[PDB]
Amino acid sequence: GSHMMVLVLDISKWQPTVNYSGLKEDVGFVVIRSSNGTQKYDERLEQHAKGLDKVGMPFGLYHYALFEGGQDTINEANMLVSAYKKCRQLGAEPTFLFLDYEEVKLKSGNVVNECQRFIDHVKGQTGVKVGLYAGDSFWKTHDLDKVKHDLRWVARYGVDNGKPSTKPSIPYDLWQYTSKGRIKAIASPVDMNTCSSDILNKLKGS
Repeated sequence: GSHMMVLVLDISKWQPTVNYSGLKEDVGFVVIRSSNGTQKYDERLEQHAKGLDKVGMPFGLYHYALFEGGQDTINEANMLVSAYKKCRQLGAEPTFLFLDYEEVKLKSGNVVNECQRFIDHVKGQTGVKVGLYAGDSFWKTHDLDKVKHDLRWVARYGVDNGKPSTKPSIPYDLWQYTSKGRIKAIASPVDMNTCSSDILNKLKGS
């Protein structure tokens, strides 16, 4: 344990410049955005993967879901798999993957079932653990407890002032506690997360 709270960041193209070495002191893990649906890979995916690999920061990937159901769900799962492969092509080694499911684009069907199809596909293709992210309220109102996956990543921001505020109303493994973090290494607001030491170990690949 520590007098300092465990700190995990998540970043995307919205953090176009990051002093990666400047994260090493306080940050235990970083999750980077892989892709938005089948529309695009995140524009900073490779930059961030290379930057984190450079300094030996353990990291993972999250996919922002936009799937329609059916084959599109699988095609989106393949975006995340492809992003994972792209990182490995650059020599980097992500240790955890995530489905970020916080809006619904399904033409028909059930959110739990389609999230499950996505997660099963990614796990089956890669052998890497795959967790699930959503805000507290969205998670409850879409029955996300019924999805089987490897890590509950739950957002609840409270006053959203860069420091921990209101906790999620449901159990969590990783808690995204603000979207307005301030750290010297990143000019832009950044999402900040915390978790137990056991969950940090899990993120890092056990």
